[PDB]
Formats: sequence, structure tokens, C-alpha cells
Amino acid sequence: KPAVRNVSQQKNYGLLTPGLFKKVQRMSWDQEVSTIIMFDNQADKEKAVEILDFLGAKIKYNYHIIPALAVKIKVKDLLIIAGLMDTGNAQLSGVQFIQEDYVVKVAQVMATNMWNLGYDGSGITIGIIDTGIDASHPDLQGKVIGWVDFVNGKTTPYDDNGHGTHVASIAAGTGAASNGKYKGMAPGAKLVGIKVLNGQGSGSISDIINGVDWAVQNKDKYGIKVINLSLGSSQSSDGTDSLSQAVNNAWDAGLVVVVAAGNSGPNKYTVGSPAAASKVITVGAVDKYDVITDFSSRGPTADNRLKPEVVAPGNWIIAARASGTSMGQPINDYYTAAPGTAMATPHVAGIAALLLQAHPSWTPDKVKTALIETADIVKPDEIADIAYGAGRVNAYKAAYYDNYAKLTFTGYVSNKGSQSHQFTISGAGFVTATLYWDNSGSDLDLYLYDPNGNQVDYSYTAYYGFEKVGYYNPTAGTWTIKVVSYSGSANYQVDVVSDGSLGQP
Ligand SMILES: [Ca+2]
Ligand SMILES: [Ca+2]
Repeated sequence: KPAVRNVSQQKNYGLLTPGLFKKVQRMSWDQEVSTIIMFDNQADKEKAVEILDFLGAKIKYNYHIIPALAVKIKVKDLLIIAGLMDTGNAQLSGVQFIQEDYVVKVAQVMATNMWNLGYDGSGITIGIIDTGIDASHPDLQGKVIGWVDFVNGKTTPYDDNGHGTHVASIAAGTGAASNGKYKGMAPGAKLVGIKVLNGQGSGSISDIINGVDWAVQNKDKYGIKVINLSLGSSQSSDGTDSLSQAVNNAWDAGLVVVVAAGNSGPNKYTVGSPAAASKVITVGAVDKYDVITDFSSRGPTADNRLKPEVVAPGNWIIAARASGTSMGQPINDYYTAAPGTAMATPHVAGIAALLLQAHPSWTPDKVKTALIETADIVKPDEIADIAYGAGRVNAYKAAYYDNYAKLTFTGYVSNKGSQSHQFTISGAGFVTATLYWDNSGSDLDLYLYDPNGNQVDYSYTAYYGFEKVGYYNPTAGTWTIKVVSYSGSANYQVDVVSDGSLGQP
């Protein structure tokens, strides 16, 4: 196993992130800097408005989804609230941290959707947080029921880049212009266009958070159940920055949040924000043969958590070409092909919309679980780990989750102990077993044994989140799962899922 990192758990310069502290060290007093101030709660955030007005700092946003302000502030003034420059002497009260509001930037071709399903995401609305949507594209017409433009303030949908349209169509395109061939994963779903990225595909953290905020504020009005963020930076993140917090909070408000892993692989620790947010679904990219792409970002997070959780097709994906744009590699007037974890992301968002159509009562955690547990183990010796996560999502299995046999095991393992559980299986094309546990400081591993008692799969990442094993055409008989503490104790749960019959001996 890879030796791990630190840890370590106290790194900020008072209120300033290290990155922001360095930034302002090279600046002079009268210059301006764009920041996000995260407070410990909403009332503390509110108290600070009057003080920031006094100093003449300019509040760009006052957020609901996080207790934070997006603030443009002179260095001298920022030194004052940071407690680094005495009039106080005191740090601004109730501040958790102040970060930089920095800028985010975004052939064998293939269709996104290789399935025919009974569901199509009817009655579900997906928010596309991106460059916009070309709602005049034949595959999207009448779909865009909601719209906001935080870049230019235009009040009618458009897309001046191409990226957001391509993404929107992978998620929910009807495929009308190819008679279905390049439909998205959720052809019956509605869309809301949330433009936070400019024509160059660039945007500020503050704008992206505001787009997440808007989606949450407006979730009831437009029936938003899923949001899509095909955007991020890839500076290794621990998922505690303002944008990560915002997407985690949006998850808790009841939205399925689906985020691109990033395109900065194959190196490990290339998962940044908001890819690192623990709660959301972070999505890597495979090519058309189910092989992880070289560019797909690898985890773990900066704090050693397992990311991405799943991967999806993200290499030269054909989808809607926004009127007047030419992103990637044009196929014809209506369609263009592009690679990226940005293409993988909406594939998963649309599947999420199927599942929510199929199961109106499912929470986001339930959607995430079904995706993880049903994902195809396309590369057994690398699953679960920080390139493939749990494997490549399978829209058919995810959507038909409930038709499958299930078995749940639980127990406790002490430091370096194990537990085993036998189960019987027959008539199966597949079985998977997925392991969770409570103690995030503990590393548990998962092993799967055939009826001869021989190990046919293992899952032993060092990085905490889950473990995942399974087998295709498992021979009928009594199989064993073993839960092993590599280090540390925990209470655990293993879900076994199969299309065969599942029993106990
Ligand atoms: Ca494995
Ligand atoms: Ca492990």
C-alpha cells in the first residue's frame, strides 16, 4: 500500500488561507483583491456587513447556501479584518477563513447513451451550471424552463461558448436532429440554464457559488432535483473551500450534485474543488473501451478521501453544437464531439434524473449508493481506487436497482481483525458487494471468494470512502465476503447486489 500524507489540521495564517496570505504579501496596500469570507454561521456573516461597509469593502454577493460573503477589498483593509494591522488589533469576529476568489477555466467518436430504458427523466429538472444553453437547438427546444445569467445579465437563454449546450444535451437532449442517435441520458427531463462562465469558458468562484445558491433558492419553483457542475480547478483540494461547502450544502438541501473529476491526470492528487466535496457525485472519464483516459483526474482528495466515486464516458462525446459555435470536433451543423470529465459529468446527472423519475422518494444519498453499487467493474484490479472509483456507471442497472436481489451484512471489526459472511448465489450474470464503515480514520479492505474458497476479487484502496468487489457470471454456490481491517476499527455495512437469487447457507 502507498504510505499516506499528512493530515495536519492547522495550516491557515489566522483567518487567511496560505494561498491568500502569500498573494497579499506580494501586493501593496491600496491594490484590490477578490475574496470569499466564510463565517461560522449566518448571523456572524450578517454582523460583518456593517463593518465591511465602514471600511469601504465592496460586497459582490451575500450568500444563503453558505454563511459567506464574496468581497472585493483593499489589501490594507484586508490586513485590518485579518488582525494584521492595528488601528482592534483583532481578527474579524466569527470568521472561519478568508480565501481568494480565483478564476476557474474550462478521434473515435461516440454517443453518450448506449441504452433503451423505460424511464427518461420526465418530471425532473436538471440545472446546468455553465456557459449557458442554446435553447434554440432542435434537441433542447421547450426544455429550458428557467434561466439566469450572472455573467452578462441577459434575460433570455443563450450560449456564447458551446460548452454548456453540449453538457445540457448529454444530460437531457432529445436527439431530435439525429433521430435519437445522440439523445442524452435523460431525454424527457427539463433544464434550467445557469450562466456563470463567460464566452471563453472562464468564471470566478464567487459567480459559481452564486449559481449553486440560485439553484437551491429556486429548486421548488422549477422542480430542480439535479445540478450539474462540469467545471472546477485541479489544485489538490480537501473539500473545505467555499465552493465545496456550497455543493455539500446544496446536497443537504436535497439536490443531487454531479461534478467533473477534473482533467489534470494521470497523476494522483489532481482532484480539486468542487470535485473534492465529500457529499457530491464526482465523475471520472473513460474512453469508448471503458479504459480510464490519461487526462482524467486521479484522487485522493488532499485529505486522503476516495474520489472520483464513479466514471462515465468522457472521450470525444458527440452532443449538441450550440448555434454559432464549434467546440471540439464538428460532426455536422447540429452536433460536435468533445472529450472531458465535463462530458462524463452530465451523463451521470441524466442517469440521476432517471432514478428520481423511477423513485420519487429517493434522497441524493440513495441515488449515489445505487450508482456506486451497480457501476460496472470494468477494471477489477483498479477498483475501488482513485482512478475508476467504483467503476463505470450503468444506467440500466442503476435504474432497475430494485428488481435485483439484495443482502445486507453488518458488524464491527477491531484493529487488524476480520469478519466473514457467506452467501449463496445462482443464475447470476453479476454480483457486486460494496463496503461502508463509520470510522473515517480507519482503512478497511474487502475480499471476495468463490465456492472453492479462492479469492476472485479484492478492493483495497488506502483512501477512505468505500470498497467494491464483484464478479460476472459467478458460478452458483456458496461465496464468501471478507471484511478486513488493514488499520483501525469500525462498524461496517456491506451491500450485496445480484441479478441472480441470493441466500444464506
Ligand atoms: Ca478489485
Ligand atoms: Ca481500504
